[PDB]
Amino acid sequence: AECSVDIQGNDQMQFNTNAITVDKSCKQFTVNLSHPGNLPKNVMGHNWVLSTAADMQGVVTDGMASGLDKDYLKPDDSRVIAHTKLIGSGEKDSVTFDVSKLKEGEQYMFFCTFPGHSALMKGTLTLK
Ligand SMILES: [Zn+2]
Repeated sequence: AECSVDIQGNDQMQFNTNAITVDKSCKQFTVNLSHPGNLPKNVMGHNWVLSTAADMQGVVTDGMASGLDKDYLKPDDSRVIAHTKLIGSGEKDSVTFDVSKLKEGEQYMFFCTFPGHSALMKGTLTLK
């Protein structure tokens, strides 16, 4: 929609989009995450995490190492540009970040860091 996107994470470990475009005129960009379904956070948790395509693996490995209680994200990880909390079904969370944190010609990825989900739950984010 205008400088924002609503995205869903379901019980089959799927996001309903796999490509996000952010227009350079946006001062800010907002992602609104929801989780349709019935499974709880500890079985099917999903968060929306954004980093460069280069940093994603490091973010995923260290996130797995943080624990459920840490939302499977390394606290104050410098490589995460923006992220929601980890949510279960029926829950909701949003994040607004400044678009100046992204630069032209850099590849970005969004993904879920919940153990085992990033292999299937990821997509690209692009500044146009
Ligand atoms: Zn997930």
